[PDB]
Amino acid sequence: MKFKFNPTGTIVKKLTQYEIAWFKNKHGYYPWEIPRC
Repeated sequence: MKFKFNPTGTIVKKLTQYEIAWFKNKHGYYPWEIPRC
């Protein structure tokens, strides 16, 4: 699912708030402003 009006829009956004952490430990970013090696 990938809608903006649907109700899942909020949930998917919240559930991700915790998933992003996993990636945050790999780099510590979120947006496209991620560095490189």
